[PDB]
Amino acid sequence: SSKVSEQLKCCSGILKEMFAKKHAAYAWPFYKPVDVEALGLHDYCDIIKHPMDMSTIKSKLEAREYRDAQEFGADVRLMFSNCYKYNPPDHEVVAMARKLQDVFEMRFAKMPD
Ligand SMILES: CC(=O)N1CCN(Cc2cccc(C)c2)c2ccccc21
Repeated sequence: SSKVSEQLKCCSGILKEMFAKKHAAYAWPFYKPVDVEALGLHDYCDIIKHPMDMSTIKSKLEAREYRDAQEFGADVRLMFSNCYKYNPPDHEVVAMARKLQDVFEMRFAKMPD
């Protein structure tokens, strides 16, 4: 029963939506950590210093590792920025990231006061 605890509940709701069937078409690459053993991803860890994904953010929320919504937000944006940094700007996964980020940014912006 506080301002910060209510906003963190909203964050959990936002992430739940991101995991929903509704967005699955473009959200799926962000579900689990980038598999750096996959062909073509041998250099991922050379380029991406701080990997992030939605399962990791979910575990961090559930282990209460986010002091506030801004910290949760930073991890969501890290995930997207990693995608934009690593992949070629014309790769389909970049388009998918933008589609999911549009969902996130709209919900995050309209979090209650
Ligand atoms: C999020 C991210 O940077 N990557 C790396 C590129 N990809 C590879 C890839 C290949 C075809 C279609 C798509 C949408 C994606 C990928 C795949 C599964 C999980 C993560 C990623």
